[PDB]
Amino acid sequence: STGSATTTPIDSLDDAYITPVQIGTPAQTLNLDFDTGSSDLWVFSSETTASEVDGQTIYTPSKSTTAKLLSGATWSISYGDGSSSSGDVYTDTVSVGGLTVTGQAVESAKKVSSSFTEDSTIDGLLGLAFSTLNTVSPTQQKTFFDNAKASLDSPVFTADLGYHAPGTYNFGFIDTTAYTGSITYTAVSTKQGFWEWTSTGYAVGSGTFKSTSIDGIADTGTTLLYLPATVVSAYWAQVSGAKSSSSVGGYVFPCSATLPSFTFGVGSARIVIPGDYIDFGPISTGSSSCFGGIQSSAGIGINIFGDVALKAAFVVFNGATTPTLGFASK
Repeated sequence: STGSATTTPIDSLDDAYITPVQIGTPAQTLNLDFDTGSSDLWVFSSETTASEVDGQTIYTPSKSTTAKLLSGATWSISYGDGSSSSGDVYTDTVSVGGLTVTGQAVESAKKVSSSFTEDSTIDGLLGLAFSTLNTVSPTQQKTFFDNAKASLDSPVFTADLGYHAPGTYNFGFIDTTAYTGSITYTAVSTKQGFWEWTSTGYAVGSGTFKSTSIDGIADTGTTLLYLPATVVSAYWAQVSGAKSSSSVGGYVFPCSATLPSFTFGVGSARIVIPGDYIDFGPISTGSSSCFGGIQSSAGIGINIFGDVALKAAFVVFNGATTPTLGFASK
């Protein structure tokens, strides 16, 4: 089997992407944030504290003839940005782009943190990291991909995120029309539960390539590109007037600037992030200070190849017995 679904930016900055997901019988369609950096599929629901729902579409298990309470199971998750959610668990039928999993754990939120409430466009998350990170207790549950894998034509999914435009998540096949040149594959460590890999280096603008190993995670649920302070300083040094602002919480730059591109290495291959992808707009409405899309990972504890990086590529998440990651230009 295969599936194919369009993923759409939630706003004009590409802060996140939502993908429609059918849950239950009859189908309830919710728009979920596909997140290769976590491993829980959770949704706003009829069980979510009423004051914490503000415009989201909710899953109502009592209206699904295939929903079953997973007795005794609870979940609770905290994300890198400080947000969190928790609740109980149902199993139900879940379909993405025509690909159906029966008996998928659907984690129903009883509580969500303010950032989730305040974002009316995201109805929940669909985790695509390794199932070892799943938070369901006392019996850990499998991701949608893990459950689908054996049925797929090939045990892969692909992320093709758009810049200020829709893109695609495919399951079970590689669309050879969706990228240019060849896909370069690189090793993955699953030791931390992430799609963790090592970039071979970087360049800033038309500058020379610096060969250096950068361990990090391919994370569709993180907006920006977080890299070591040395790398980030070298990038922003090429933008007149750019500076790191402790009050804003990262590098900012004059909105009048033209940003240089940033290249990262995948083996001997190179992925080029155009400068415009690194512009996240005014820090506050009407400001002429703009927020940068490349930020320091110092104090995160890990480098993160988030959407800024991934949207410059066609990315293969290869879930074979030994997983690997592939990147192509597009």
